[PDB]
Amino acid sequence: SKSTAEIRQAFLDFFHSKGHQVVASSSLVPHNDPTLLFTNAGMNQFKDVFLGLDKRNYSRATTSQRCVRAGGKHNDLENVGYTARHHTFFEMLGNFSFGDYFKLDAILFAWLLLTSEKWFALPKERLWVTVYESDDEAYEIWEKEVGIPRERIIRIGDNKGAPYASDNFWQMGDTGPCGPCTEIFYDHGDHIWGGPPGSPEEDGDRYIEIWNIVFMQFNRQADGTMEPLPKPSVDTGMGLERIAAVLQHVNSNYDIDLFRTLIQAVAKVTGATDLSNKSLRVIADHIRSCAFLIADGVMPSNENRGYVLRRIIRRAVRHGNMLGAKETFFYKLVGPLIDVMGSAGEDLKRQQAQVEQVLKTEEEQFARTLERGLALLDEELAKLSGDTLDGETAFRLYDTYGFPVDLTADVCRERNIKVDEAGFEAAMEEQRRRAREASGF
Ligand SMILES: Nc1ncnc2c1ncn2[C@@H]1O[C@H](COS(=O)(=O)NC(=O)[C@@H](N)CO)[C@@H](O)[C@H]1O
Repeated sequence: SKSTAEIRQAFLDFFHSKGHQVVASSSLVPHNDPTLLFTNAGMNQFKDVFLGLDKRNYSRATTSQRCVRAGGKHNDLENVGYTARHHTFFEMLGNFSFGDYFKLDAILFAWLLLTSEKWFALPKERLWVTVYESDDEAYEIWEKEVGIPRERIIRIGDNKGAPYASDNFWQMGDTGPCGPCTEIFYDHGDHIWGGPPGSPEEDGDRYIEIWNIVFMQFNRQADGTMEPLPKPSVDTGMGLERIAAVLQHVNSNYDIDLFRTLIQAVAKVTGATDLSNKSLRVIADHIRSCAFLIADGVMPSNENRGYVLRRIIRRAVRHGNMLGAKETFFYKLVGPLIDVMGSAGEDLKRQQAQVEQVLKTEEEQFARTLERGLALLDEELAKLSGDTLDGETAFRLYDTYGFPVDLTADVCRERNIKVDEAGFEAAMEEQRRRAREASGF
């Protein structure tokens, strides 16, 4: 089968052959978008084009965009290691129409690449589609233009409990370009638990969302109102790792060539032998987001972007501890990562030594309190009555040992114990008040 690198290139070659300008992935860190934490979609760098504020010399484009979804509007951090399909760092394969073509041709391009004998040649019978309930045009296109049997065309409304809150209405953020969308799912088969989209078991890893095609129509305002974009446009995105799994005849993202190699490297540096332990997958995921974020300029800190990076590094180190890592290990995975990323790792390779030192320093710094804090947590859990760790203890781990609350929650979750988040926040607020009282005016 095709390697991840070959699939990435084949996607771009397809759209290039269809007249799309190949554009380089943007950084994970925007210089000119105050509303955006980290790049979470291929469309981010074209935001102003969709808004009609910027015009390029091309009206259609294609990219393989590095994305991190670990905060802000789209955050999958807590899914990592619990599903076969979610990462913090991933590549989104995208095509874009800036007032060029619209619904029918967007859908045809996608179907052609996926199912043509000349291209990916996926079995059509295993593909399902969803449309926004009110999108009668998208429904008709799939039904009559493409020819998907009606039983595999699913209408989804505002299933997230609010107007425009839907798996089939995509929003860049609380503000920004958005619109109704249609998604393509691949059925991995009955050896995996799960039901089709719209079903009670839709959240399973059996029917995987491969490609989202967004019909950009509005700019969302902070108050929740929708202002029409000047020109209806197209924003699509397919997870490289998810389509690689399909094409490589495996079920999990972590079974593709890229992750198999990377997970072997994690086992090597941690001393783990069981290649099925979920901590190996978590660390493999985390090195991707951490290394690339540092390459794109993020430095560990206790505020904003730096704190998200710090949180992910420390969670990765903690997982290494659970695996029994005896020495500093996380920075050792930068080399192996560069080796599996191909051309998509160019920016990381360029700054290898720098990224390695940042990761090494951060792990060494955390090791000053990691084992001691875990010892305290074990002590508190051993005598804990109930299913919830008190907020005072969570705050003590934070304040004394530098444990972000989500790191503590992650450890506790592995033992079916919850964390009293309201209690943690109450403790933080109490300390804030003490700081105000002491500092004065
Ligand atoms: N956390 C994640 N891990 C791995 N793959 C993901 C993750 N989030 C999204 N994807 C993949 O990226 C595709 C596009 O993401 S999307 O949120 O659904 N859609 C968008 O971002 C829109 N901008 C359309 O491009 C998804 O269909 C899925 O295949």
